Amino acid sequence: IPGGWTRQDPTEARFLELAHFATSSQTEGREFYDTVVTVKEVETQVVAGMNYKLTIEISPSVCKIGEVQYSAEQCVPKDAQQKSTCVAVIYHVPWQNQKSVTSYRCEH
Ligand SMILES: [Cl-]
Repeated sequence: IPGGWTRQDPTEARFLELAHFATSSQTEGREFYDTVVTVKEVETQVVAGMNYKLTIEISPSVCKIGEVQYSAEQCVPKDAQQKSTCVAVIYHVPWQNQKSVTSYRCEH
């Protein structure tokens, strides 16, 4: 098993699922949840578990934080033309059912 990053097909559903998980989770200093517009790039790394590195475009959603629960389906972009590019790293330990956001960094 190599230690490096392996580039994936970014259009896979599981990666969109993970992108929403990471984005829905960024709630500091906002009135609204941000949401995912697009998954541009994906890289995985085998550690004691799996690292997912997602390059995504995000946009503010219609869902107000603390007013509703986040869902991909409900929380569409206010305006999907207003995009920001971020890199999210998710650490997954499948046998403990744990996902954490290692880092979430927006170029903008
Ligand atoms: Cl690394």
